[PDB]
Amino acid sequence: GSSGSSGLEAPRDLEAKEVTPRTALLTWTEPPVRPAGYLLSFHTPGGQTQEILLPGGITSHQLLGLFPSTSYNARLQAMWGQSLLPPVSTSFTTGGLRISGPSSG
Repeated sequence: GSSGSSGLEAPRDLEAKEVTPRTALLTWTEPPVRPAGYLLSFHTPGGQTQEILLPGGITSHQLLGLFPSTSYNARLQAMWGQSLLPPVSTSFTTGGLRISGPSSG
């Protein structure tokens, strides 16, 4: 039979949280079968791409080296026995370098 799920599952509920012009946190729901590893790749709309080898065993990753008001496209792909389940691509925009009162009292 054609390539299907075969019981295996993929990550879901992947949404951008705590989005800032300095960093961006991405949370996702890990499957019932912890994958061998995680391959997060975030590229810019018009620039280059950067791959990151995750430790394999988390729900959210803290990205660094972002741009102010720059859209990014992250992807969550887990390594499975001679298989690469379909990852999830999500778009998120960062805020703007604008600080009014950093020292809250």
